[PDB]
Amino acid sequence: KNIESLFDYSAGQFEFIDHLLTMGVGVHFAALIFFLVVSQFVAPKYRIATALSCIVMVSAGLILNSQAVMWTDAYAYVDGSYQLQDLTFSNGYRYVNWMATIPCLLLQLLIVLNLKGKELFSTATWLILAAWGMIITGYVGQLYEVDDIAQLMIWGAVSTAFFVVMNWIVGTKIFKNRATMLGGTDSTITKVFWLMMFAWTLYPIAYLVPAFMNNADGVVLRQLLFTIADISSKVIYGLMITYIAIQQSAAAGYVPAQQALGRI
Ligand SMILES: *C/C=C(C)/C=C/C=C(C)/C=C/C1=C(C)CCCC1(C)C
Ligand SMILES: CCCCCCCCCCCCCCCC
Ligand SMILES: CCCCCCCCCCCCCC
Ligand SMILES: CCCCCCCCC
Ligand SMILES: CCCCCCCCC
Ligand SMILES: CCCCCC
Ligand SMILES: CCCCCC
Repeated sequence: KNIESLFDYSAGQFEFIDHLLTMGVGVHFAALIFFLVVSQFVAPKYRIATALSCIVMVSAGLILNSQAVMWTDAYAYVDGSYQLQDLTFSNGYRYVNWMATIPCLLLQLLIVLNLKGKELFSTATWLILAAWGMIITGYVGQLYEVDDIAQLMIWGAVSTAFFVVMNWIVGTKIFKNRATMLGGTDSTITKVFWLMMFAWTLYPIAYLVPAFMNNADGVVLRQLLFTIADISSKVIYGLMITYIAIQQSAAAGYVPAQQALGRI
């Protein structure tokens, strides 16, 4: 079970969560349109980094819309508060989105990093492997967020071990391949790494909400952190990857990338 199913919610708490999720759908699909449009101004060897953002926007947007539908269908406003009608709302569908979107977010980083060939394939394999372990162990720990907080923290500790290893591999490859990047994007890519580390750390914090704020307000706070983390890790992060791909495109002489930057 999950802590969401434990509480009734005031109209203010319930509708705030609903608007957070609905706004998340709108923001992800709004970025989707932008990424599709701007991808033509990216050189062919970087265009797959922009395509990966489109895939992330589609899958993140569809699953956020599924959760807003489940949120509305699970509770009804009875006797002055929103009460659970159906055992249907699960944050586990976020975990399947994460397993879908995390590899795409990692791959588009490696591409603008100018990883190629054997090093690109092998690095992607280990990063996806480390992400798989982080998601599966975290998903099992999330099963005990109501019944046994101790198991939530023990599985979260193992999941964090995968998280630290994944970031070490990413930081290692950035430090090693920064110099190959054009147009000053070698400076930009490590700030993207800092944003990635800040944004991805918001997820384990929301994961631990049942352990330090197990009430209706903690449920609101958790969806708030997820909303901030999604927009940061997918939309803002994707905009920076796209800027890097366009900047390196223009630096290599790709003409339509140069007009796009001339407008700003
Ligand atoms: C768009 C969604 C993204 C980038 C999700 C990222 C998720 C994580 C970095 C998850 C991290 C976790 C741990 C490090 C420990 C506790 C369990 C997890 C799975 C929440
Ligand atoms: C040419 C670069 C392609 C990069 C794609 C790498 C895919 C490697 C797949 C590794 C298998 C990991 C299985 C974990 C998923 C459950
Ligand atoms: C690129 C170098 C980044 C180094 C960051 C080190 C942060 C260490 C984390 C300590 C725990 C913080 C938990 C919020
Ligand atoms: C937990 C953050 C790991 C950062 C790795 C940096 C490695 C650079 C050589
Ligand atoms: C309640 C509005 C949430 C918007 C979060 C945006 C985060 C950007 C860093
Ligand atoms: C840059 C080579 C294409 C990447 C395929 C995932
Ligand atoms: C070069 C791929 C990194 C290996 C991680 C174990």
